[PDB]
Amino acid sequence: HMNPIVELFIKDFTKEVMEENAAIFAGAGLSMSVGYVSWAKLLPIAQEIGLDVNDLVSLAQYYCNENQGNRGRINQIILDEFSRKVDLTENHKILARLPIHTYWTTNYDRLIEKALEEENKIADVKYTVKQLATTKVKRDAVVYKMHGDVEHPSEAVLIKDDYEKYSIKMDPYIKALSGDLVSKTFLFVGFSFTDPNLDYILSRVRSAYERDQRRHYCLIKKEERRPDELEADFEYRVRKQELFISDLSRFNIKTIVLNNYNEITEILQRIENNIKTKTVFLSGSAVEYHWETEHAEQFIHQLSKELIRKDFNIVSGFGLGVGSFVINGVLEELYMTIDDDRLILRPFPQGKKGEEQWDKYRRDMITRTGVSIFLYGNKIDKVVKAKGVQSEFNISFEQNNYVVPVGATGIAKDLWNKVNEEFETYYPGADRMKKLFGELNALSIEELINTIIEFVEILSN
Amino acid sequence: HMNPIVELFIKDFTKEVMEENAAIFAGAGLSMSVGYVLDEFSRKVDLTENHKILARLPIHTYWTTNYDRLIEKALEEENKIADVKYTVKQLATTKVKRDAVVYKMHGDVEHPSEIKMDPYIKALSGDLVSKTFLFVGFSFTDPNLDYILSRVRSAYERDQRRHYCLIKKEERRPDELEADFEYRVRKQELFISDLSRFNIKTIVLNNYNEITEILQRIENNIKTKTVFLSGSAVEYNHWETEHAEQFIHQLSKELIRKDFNIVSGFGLGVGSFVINGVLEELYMNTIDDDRLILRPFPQGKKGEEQWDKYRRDMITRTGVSIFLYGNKIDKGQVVKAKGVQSEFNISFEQNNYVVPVGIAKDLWNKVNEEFETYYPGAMKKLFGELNLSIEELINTIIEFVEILSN
Amino acid sequence: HMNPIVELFIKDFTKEVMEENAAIFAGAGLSMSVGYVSWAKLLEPIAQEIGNDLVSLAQYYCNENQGNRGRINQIILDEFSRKVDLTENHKILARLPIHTYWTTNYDRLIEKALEEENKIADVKYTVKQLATTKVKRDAVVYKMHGDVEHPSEAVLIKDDYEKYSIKMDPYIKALSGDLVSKTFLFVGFSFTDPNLDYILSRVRSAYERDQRRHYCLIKKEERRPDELEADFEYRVRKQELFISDLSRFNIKTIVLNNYNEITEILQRIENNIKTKTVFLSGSAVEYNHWETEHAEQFIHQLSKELIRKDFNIVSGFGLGVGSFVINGVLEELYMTIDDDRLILRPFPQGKKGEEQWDKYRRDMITRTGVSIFLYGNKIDKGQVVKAKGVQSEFNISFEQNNYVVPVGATGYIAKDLWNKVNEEFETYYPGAMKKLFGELNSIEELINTIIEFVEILS
Amino acid sequence: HMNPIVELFIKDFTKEVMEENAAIFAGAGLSMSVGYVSIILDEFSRKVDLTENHKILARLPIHTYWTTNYDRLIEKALEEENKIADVKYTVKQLATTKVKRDAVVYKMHGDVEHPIKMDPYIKALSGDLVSKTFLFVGFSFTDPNLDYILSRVRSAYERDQRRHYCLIKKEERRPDELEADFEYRVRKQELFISDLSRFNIKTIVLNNYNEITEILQRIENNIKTKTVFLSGSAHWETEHAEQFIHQLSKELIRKDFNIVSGFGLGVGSFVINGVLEELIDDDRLILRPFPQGKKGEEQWDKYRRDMITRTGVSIFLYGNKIDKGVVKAKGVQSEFNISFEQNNYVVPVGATGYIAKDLWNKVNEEFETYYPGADMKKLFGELLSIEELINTIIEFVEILS
Repeated sequence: HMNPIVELFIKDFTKEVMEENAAIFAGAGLSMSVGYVSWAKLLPIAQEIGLDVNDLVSLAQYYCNENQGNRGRINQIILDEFSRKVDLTENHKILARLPIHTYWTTNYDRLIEKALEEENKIADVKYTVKQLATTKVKRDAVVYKMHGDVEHPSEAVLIKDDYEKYSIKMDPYIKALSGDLVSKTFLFVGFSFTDPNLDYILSRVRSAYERDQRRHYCLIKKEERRPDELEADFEYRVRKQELFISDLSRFNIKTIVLNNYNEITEILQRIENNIKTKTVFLSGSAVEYHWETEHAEQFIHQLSKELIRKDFNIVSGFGLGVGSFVINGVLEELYMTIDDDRLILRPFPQGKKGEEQWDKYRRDMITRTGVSIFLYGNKIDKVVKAKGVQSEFNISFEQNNYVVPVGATGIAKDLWNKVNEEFETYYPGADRMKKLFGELNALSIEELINTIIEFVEILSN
Repeated sequence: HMNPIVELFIKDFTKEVMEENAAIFAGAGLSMSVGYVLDEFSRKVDLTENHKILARLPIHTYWTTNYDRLIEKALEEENKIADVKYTVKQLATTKVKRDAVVYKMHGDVEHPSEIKMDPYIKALSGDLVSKTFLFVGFSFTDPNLDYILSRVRSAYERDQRRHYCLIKKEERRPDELEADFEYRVRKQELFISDLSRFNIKTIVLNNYNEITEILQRIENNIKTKTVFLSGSAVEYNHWETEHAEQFIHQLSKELIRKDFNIVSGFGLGVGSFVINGVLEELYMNTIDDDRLILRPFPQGKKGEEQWDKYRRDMITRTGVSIFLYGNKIDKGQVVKAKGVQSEFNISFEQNNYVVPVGIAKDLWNKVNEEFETYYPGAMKKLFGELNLSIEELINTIIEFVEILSN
Repeated sequence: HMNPIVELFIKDFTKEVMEENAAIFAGAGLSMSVGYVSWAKLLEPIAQEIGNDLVSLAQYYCNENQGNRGRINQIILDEFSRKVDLTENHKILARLPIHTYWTTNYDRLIEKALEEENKIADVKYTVKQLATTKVKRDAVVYKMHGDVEHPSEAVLIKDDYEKYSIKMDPYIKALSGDLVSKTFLFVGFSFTDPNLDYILSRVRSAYERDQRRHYCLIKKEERRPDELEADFEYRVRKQELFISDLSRFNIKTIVLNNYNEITEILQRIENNIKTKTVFLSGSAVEYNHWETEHAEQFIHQLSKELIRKDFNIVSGFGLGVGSFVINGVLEELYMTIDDDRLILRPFPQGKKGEEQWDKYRRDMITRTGVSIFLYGNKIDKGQVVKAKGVQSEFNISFEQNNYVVPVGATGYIAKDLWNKVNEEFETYYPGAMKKLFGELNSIEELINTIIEFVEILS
Repeated sequence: HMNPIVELFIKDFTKEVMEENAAIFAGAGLSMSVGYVSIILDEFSRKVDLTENHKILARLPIHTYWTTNYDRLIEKALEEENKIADVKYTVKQLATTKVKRDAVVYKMHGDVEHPIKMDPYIKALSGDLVSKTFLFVGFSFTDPNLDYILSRVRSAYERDQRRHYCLIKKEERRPDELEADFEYRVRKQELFISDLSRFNIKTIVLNNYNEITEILQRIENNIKTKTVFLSGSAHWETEHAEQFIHQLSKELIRKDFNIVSGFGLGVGSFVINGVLEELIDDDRLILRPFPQGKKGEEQWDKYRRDMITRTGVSIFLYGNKIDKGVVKAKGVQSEFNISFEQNNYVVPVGATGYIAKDLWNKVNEEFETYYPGADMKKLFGELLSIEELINTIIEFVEILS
C-alpha cells in the first residue's frame, strides 16, 4: 500500500522486532499528538519573565549557579509546561503491545512506562546512575531515561552542559547506549532537526564513516511549504532537514521521510499486524464430522503441521475432537524439545469453578493471537452444535482478530455464512482474497490446507 | 552451606541468571581440566562439566579471549544456537533464533590470522554496565584481562554494577622456599586489588572444583523453582471428592503464592483443579506462561505413539516433581494409574527431586525405604509427614520443596 | 454492629476524615493479605547462609563499599516484592478523601491504589522531592524509608537516622508537624516493628499533655495450636507494653479480633461518607395527584432539609424537579454556594449532546453514594409518558453500589422502582427500618421518612 | 514586566497558591500603612489598621497564616471575606480542628485581646517550612524575633530545602544625612539578607512597599483570570454558531482555563459539549442553570452574583430570547453590569452579537473606563473565521492574564 521505501523498512524492522532484539529511541515528538515539538516556542516562558531572547547569558549563569535551588526551580517550570503539553498516543500503545524490550528516551514524561503497565507489562525504569546496577524481577522491558524523570525535577538534564559537568552520572548511560547501538537495531522517532540534544548524543555514541556498523532507522516528516512565507525560508528548512538526514546517514542511521506524522502510526500498526498474524488460535471441537473420522483427524493433523512448517504459532483450547490431533500434527514437525513459542495449550478446567471463569480463560488464550481459524464445532449433549466455538468467534472479533472459518467443516459453516454475507464488515478489501475465502466452504486435504494457509498468509500484508 | 561470601554471590548471580541478564567471561583456565595453565593450545584442550552446566543455564552472553570452541560446542551439544562473533562485521548481524552470543575477541582457532576492535569495546562496556559478569579462568599471570578492563571500565564510579571473578588460593608447592611462595601470593593479592579497582569482586576458593559446585548450586536454584505436578484420580484415598478438590486447588494456589512455576499434564481428576487454584491467584487484581505450562496428552494411537517423549519433554522443564494419587478407570473399577509411575521413573532418571505425597503412597514407600538414594541429608520428619489435615499437608509439601530450593 | 470502642473510633475518625484533614501511616502489615509481617522470616534471606554473628553482618552492611548495602537492600526488598499484594484496604483508603499518607514501606501499593481511583499522587521518598509540589495532586505520599525502584537508597535500619540526618530530618520534621496538625490512623504496625518506636520517639513527646489524639489498629495476640502458655503470655505482655508505649504519645490503640475487621472498619467509614452526598433523580410534567405548587414545595423542602442535615446534592436538573431542588437549596444557603453542597449537571440538548448522556450520568452518580428517586414523567408524543431516564439512572446507581431510595408515593417511574425494590428486597437491603421503607409508598412526614431512612443507611 | 527575579517569584508563588500550598508569615510591617514599624503593645494595637494587602491575601486561596503580630488584622480580613478562621494561640487549640475552616492563623506571640508552650508550635512551623512555600512580609532588619525563630525552625545544613521568600524595601537615603550612616544602615540590611539566605530564604528587595501590594495584585489576577464566565443566550447559521460555541469552549478548556456557565438556552448545551470533548469533571466546569418560577426569579440576582464571583473574566456571546412570540435578553446585560461591578475583565464578542454588540459598542466608546491602558486595541476591535475569532478571544484574555 505505502511507498516501496516504507514497505522495505516495515519488512526489515518487522524481522528485527520479531526476533525480540529491537530497540526504540524516543524523542519529545512522540509525546505530542501533533508528532513534534517546537523547541523554541516551548521554551513564551522567558517572555513571561520579561527576559527576551544578552538576557540568555544571565539565564544560563543563573541556572548554572552554585545554589542548586535555581536549577530546581527552572527545571520545575519547564518540566511543568512539558507535562501540561503531553499526552498518550496510539503509538505508545502499539509499541507497548510489540515484543520490544529496550526503550531509550530523553523524555521526562512517563508515557512509555505507563503504556507498558496498561498492557500488564513490567517496566524497569532507569533514570539514575545507581538504577543501572539493579535488575527488576520479571521485567518485560527496560526504559532508559537519560535526561532524568519528571518526578525528580532537580536531577533532570535539560542542557548538554550536564554531560560536561557531571560525566560520572551521564557516562554509564552513554556506555550502555553505545553498546546497545552496536547490538540492537534501533528505531529513532520523535526527533526533528531542531532537537537540541540528539546530534551531541549520537556524536558521543557513534563513529562517523565507520564501516560495517549496524543499520538503524529514523522516521521523520517531510518539510512542507507554509502559506505566508518566503520560498527561501522553505528551502532553508529543507536544507536543514537534508543536513540532519546526512548527519544521521554518517552514523549508518537510515532516515525515512513520511508525508505526515500519522503515517508513523500506520507503519506501527502494520508492524503489529505482521507480528500478531503469526500466532494462530485454533478453535473447534467435534464428535461428528462428511469425511471419515481418521481422515479428518489427518486433516487437522497436517493443518497443524503445515501451520508449524510455515513458522506459525498455535494456541489451542484443546477441544475434544480437535486438540489431540493438533498436538500430533505439531509434534510430527517438532520432534524431528517443544519450543514454548510454537504451541500453547489451554485445556478448559471442568466443574463449576472452572466454568465460572471459562470466559476470562478464553479471552486470555485468544489475546495471544491475531488470527482465529474455526473448525467444526459440535459436541455430545443429547449431537449438538458447540456454542463455545461461536463464543470464541465473538471474542475473536471484539479483539480485532482476522476471522477464518472453514465452512467445509460445517458451527464453522454457520459463521462462514454470517461472514460471507455482509462481508465488508470483516475484511474491508478484495485482494485472490475474496475467492480464497469462498473456497473454504469439499476439496482434498492438501488443497484445503493450502487454501487456509495461503489465506492466512495473504492476511499478513 | 558454603561460606557467606560465596552464598551471597550465589544469590545475586542466581537472580541475574533467572532474569536472563547474566554474562560469563571465560579465560584460558576454564578450558583446562585442571582449571589453570597458540597452535598447541587447541591441541591441548577439550570440554569440561563447567561448560555443560553453563550451557544448561539460561545464559545468553559469553565473552572470551580463548581460541578454542568449547563454549559454542557445549551450547550446540545442548541443542542451542550460538551467535559467534570474532569479526567487526558480524556484530551488525543477529543470528536467527539464537540462544547465546559468543564474543571471541582475540579471534578463533579457526580463522587463525584474526586497533579496529572498537565496536567490541563498546559492546563490552555496555554489557558491564547492564549485565552481571562472572569472570572465570583468569589467573594473575593473564596477559590481557587488566588491559581490556582498563579499556572497558571506569575506576571513578563506585555505584556501578557488581561483577565477580572466581580464583583459587595459591598453595605451597612440595619442597620450595617460602619467599617464592610469598612472592606468588603477593602477586595474586595485587591481582585481586587491580580487579577491585574496577568493582570486580574476587572470590578465593580452596580449589577449582568449587567453581563447578557453585555452578551446580546455581543450576539447582533455577531448576527447583519449576514444579511438575503428576497425578490423576477418580477416587481420592480417604477424603471426600470435593475435599480432595480443595486440597489440590489450594496446594496449587500456594505453589503459585511462593513464586513457584507449575508444569501439568492435565490428568483427569487433578488438572482442572490445579488450573483453578492457579487462576485464583493469577487472575487476582492474564496467564504468564512461565507460571503455568499445560501439556495435555493427545488421545488415540498416534498420540500414544509419542506419549513417552511428550512426558520426558514436559518433565525436562522441571527439577522437582510432586506426585498426587494416581488412579484411573479401566473397566468399571478403580485401577492404579501407570502414567504416574512412568512420570516418577522419568523424574528420577532426569535427576529431579521426587516428592510423593502418601500410586503416590507406593512411590512414597519406594522413597522411604531407599531414602539415602533420593535425599542424602537430613527434612526427614517432613518427608515422613507427607505419608494430617489439608493446611498441614500443603504446608508440609511446600516447606519441604522450599528446603530443596534453598 | 461492632463493640462500642470500635464504633466510637468509627465515628471520631469518620468526622476527622470528612473534614479532609486526616492522615494515614501505613506499616508493612498493610501490604500483606494476612495483615502482618513476621520480621524474623524477613531476616532469613540474609540469615540463610550462616545464621554474636550479627555484628559481622552489621559491619558488612555498614562497610565503606556501598555495593554491600546495595546487595543486602536488593535481597530484602526483593523478598518484600515477592511477598506483597494490593488489598481492599488500599482501594477503600484510595476512595476516601484522605490527602496525606505516610509510610515506611518500599512498595508502591498506596500510589497504585490512588491512581487506579484516578487520583494524582505526589510521591516523595527523596529529600529534594519535598521541595516540589505536584500539579493537580489529590494526595501526598511520604515514603520515609525510600522506594522499591531505588533499592540502594532504601532505609533498612535505624542506623541511617544516626548517619544521615541530612536525609532523614526533613521527613522527621514534616511528620512531627503533621502529627501536630492532622489526625493520624496507624495501621500495619505490630509490637515487633523494628523502626516505629524510634520514629515515634523522635516525632512525639511523652507525658506532655493536650497532644492531638491519634489512633492505631492492631489485632490481639492469640494462642497457637499446641505450644506452651508462657510464650503466649509473653506475646500478650509485649502487645500490652506496645499499647502502653503508643498510649504514652496520646495514640489510642484499638485491639481487634482479626485483621479483616480493619477492612470492615474502613468499609463502615466509607459508607458514612458516601451516603452523605445524595443524587436526586427525577423529572415531572405531572405530580401524581397533588396540586403543582404543593408537590413543588415538597421537592423544595426535601432539598432544604437534606441540606439542613448536612447532606450534599447532585442534580441533573430534570424539568419539573431541578429548579425547585435549586430553590430549596438556596433558601438554606443564602442565609455563597459551597461547591460540594450542590452540584448541577444539566443535560446538553441535541444529537451531539445525547451522544454522551450515558457517560454524563455515570459521571454524575459517581460523585454520590445514595440516589433518591422522585416521580419521573415527561411528554413523549403529546401525552404524559414515563421517563426512561430515571430508570437508567437507577440502573447506573445500583451498578455503582449506591443505595437506591425510590419514593413511590410521589412517583410514576419512582413507584415502579419502589416495586422493583420491595420485590427481591434481599438484593438491595440485607437487614432489618423495613417500616421506614414501607412508608415511602403528608409532606413533612414523607420528608422525615426519606431523611431518617437514608440516615439509618449511614 | 517587573524585574525577572520578581516575575520568577510571582510564577512560583502563583503555582503554590493555586495548589493551595502557600503560606504567609506576617511581621509588624504588614500591619502598618507605611509598611514598617519605627505597655508598648497597647500603643501598637492603637496604631494599626487594615490594608489592601490583607484583602488581597484574604481573597487568595491561602490556608496558612503564621504571625508574630498581636493585632487581629489577618483574621479580621478573612472574616470580612466570609471565611472561617481557625485561630491558634494556645497549645491545646492545636489538638482541635475548627470545622469548615478556610485558613489557620497561628498567633504564636498572642493576641491583644488575649494577654514549654512553644514546642508544638515549633514543630508545626518546622513542618510547614518543609512542605509549604512561605512568603515572609512585614519584617525589617531591626526585627527582634525573626532570626531566633528561624534558627529554631530551620536547618542551615540542608541545602536542597524548599525555597521561601521574604519581601523587603531597599534602604534609601534620608533627606540630609551623612553617607556613612546610610551605608551603615545598608550594611545592616545586607547582613539581614545574608542571615535569611543562610536558611534558604531568598530576599527580594523592592523599590517601595506598595510594590508588595502590586505583586499580590498580580498574583490575584493570575488566579482570577484563569476561571472564565461564559455569558449568553440564543450573523451565522445555527449549527455553525453552535459549533463556534463548541470549539471556543473546547480549547478554552484545552488552554487550562476553567468555565462557569449559567446554561443559557442556545449556548449552554454547546459549552457543555465543547468542554466534554476535551473533558471525570474537575474544577474545570461549573454549571449553574437558572431555576424557573416566581421563587427562582426571586433569587436570580443573587444567583448571578454568586456565579460571576467564581470568575474574573466574563465573555459575552449573542443574547437573544423569545418573549410574547426575537427580543434582546436583559439578563446578559445584567451579567455585564455585575461583571464590571465585580472588577471582572469584560470581553463582549460583538461580532455575532446582539446585546453583545450593544455592550461592545458601549466598551469601544469610553474604552479607558474598562481597560486603563492601550495596545490590545486592535484585538478588542477584532471582536472572520471560527478559528480566527476564537483565537482572537483567547489571545485577548491570555494577554489579560
